[PDB]
Amino acid sequence: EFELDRICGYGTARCRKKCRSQEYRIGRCPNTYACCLRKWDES
Amino acid sequence: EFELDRICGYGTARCRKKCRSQEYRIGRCPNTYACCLRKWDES
Repeated sequence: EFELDRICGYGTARCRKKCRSQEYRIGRCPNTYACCLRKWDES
Repeated sequence: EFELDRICGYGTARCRKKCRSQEYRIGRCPNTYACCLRKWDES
């Protein structure tokens, strides 16, 4: 089983239900989810 | 751009670089990643 997850933010960010503690929200994905961009600090 | 992510743990868990704070590690995915199972508490 896989999941096809969208990479949002013009290929920089990931669509999530909820952003991780070391990510910033930078918008919404069309499916509803948050678009989440890593801080350098996340890794 | 998408990413095809593996659902591990016999369809219960997700492969991640690092498990989220309200997930438990329940193994490794073949690509190297942690297999991460949600607590009821994650959601």
